[PDB]
Amino acid sequence: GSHMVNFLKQIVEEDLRTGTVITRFPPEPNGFLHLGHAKSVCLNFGLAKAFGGRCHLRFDDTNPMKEETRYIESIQRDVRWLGGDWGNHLYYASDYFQQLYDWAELLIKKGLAFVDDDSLEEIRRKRENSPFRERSIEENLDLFRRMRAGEFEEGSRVLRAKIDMTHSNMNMRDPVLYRILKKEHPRTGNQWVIYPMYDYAHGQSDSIENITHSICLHRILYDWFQEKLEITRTRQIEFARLNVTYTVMSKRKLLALVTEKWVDGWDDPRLPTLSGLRRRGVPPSALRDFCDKVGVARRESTIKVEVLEKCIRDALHVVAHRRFAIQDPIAVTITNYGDKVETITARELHFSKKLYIDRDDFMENPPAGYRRLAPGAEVRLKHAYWIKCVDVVKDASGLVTELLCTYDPQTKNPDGRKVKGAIHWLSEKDAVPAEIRIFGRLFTKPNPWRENINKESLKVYKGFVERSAADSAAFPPQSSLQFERLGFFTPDGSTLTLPVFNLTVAL
Repeated sequence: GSHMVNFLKQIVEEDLRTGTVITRFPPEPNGFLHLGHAKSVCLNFGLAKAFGGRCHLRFDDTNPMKEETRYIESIQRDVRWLGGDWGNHLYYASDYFQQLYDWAELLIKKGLAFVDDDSLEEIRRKRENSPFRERSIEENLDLFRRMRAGEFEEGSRVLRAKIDMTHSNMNMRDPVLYRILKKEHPRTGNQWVIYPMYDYAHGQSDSIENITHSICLHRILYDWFQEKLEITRTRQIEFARLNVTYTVMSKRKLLALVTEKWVDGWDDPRLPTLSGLRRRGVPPSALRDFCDKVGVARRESTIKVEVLEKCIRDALHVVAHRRFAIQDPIAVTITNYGDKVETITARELHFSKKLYIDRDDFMENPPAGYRRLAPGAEVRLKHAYWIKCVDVVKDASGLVTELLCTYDPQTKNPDGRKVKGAIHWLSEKDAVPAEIRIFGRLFTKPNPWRENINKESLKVYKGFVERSAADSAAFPPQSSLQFERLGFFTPDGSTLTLPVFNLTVAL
């Protein structure tokens, strides 16, 4: 004793007294969200919900971003999909452009900011002092003012906080506050020609917004700005970026993967974007569950994809619908059945003279001790009878193209006895042409855009699907099918002709 249990309640009281809570999810509107953002989303929305508070949805559009509105839509989509609830209200860092500017003037007035004439080269080198650090307040302030006025040109001058070049912040060696960029803003138009850098704008945005718990790496700087400003303080909580084996999430590597056509679009199922995961057929709950099983941690680790796959598989398993599919068809004729077409309940499922099995389930010269079909051998057809293969017919190339099989009335079982293996199958009467896409891990090794990329990450088959599986009203573009003894599949869609299905996950 002297402790705990569902003393979630007590610590709820410590935070409650040590302060309603207000978090923010603040993506930049310059790119589709990925799995990492899911971790952030669960944390921020999660935390506000737990305390009956509010989580602001903020776009960090602190400089001109090309297709800002596209990303605003996409982000709202993905956050709703994940299950986050912001207000009815959208927040924008660009809304703070003036206040930010005013506060920057305050820094120069306190002798805590100066204008550096040295280049981006000279700066990324000398990080010792700028040659301009000891500029007077009057001169600094005037120079900044003219920077805003648009008198000097891109990169010629820059405004920097005046901290310690020595002190290993590490990013506390005179961080850049304002860069001069002569380009128009989606939202601010032509009103600004200098813009604030992420570090300068981030905590001040938090402050303006009365964010109580900011969840995001170093917060000496964040605290520094708030301290010296001296404005509403906001508690900065920092955790470790998400890392998953066989997976990359770097802006650069991802952009390469798309642009270089390694994958097909940002919503490709092999990609760890929320769009791609949604299209792969992963359900949002699997993701929420995954982000819970990853856990908080200040120290940087790496979760094995098997944890992800288990989350999505466990989720799919609860809500999938059993349906039959053949990816690499091979024909079976039942030699002792004749015509007539018997119904089976196991959804409409028939049994007839003409079936299909999957090629991987037959073998002409089987290893010793081999479940599954082979000449002379017998298998159980799931939800049906046992077939024995006697005779095979091959094409001109010697390729097996039809199996001749007797069956045996005595369905789900053994009358003898016997048994062995069971396989999936499809009656011709029930089959409809389909494109079955089998997706692998994007990469081949756990710790790689470093092209050690799975060249076999996508194999496409022209096969068959049980007719109700292509119902489209019954199974719309991200519903859950379990194609028996084949995997968890969703019908393909898009997250902005043959029926197409994606392998969402094995087993």
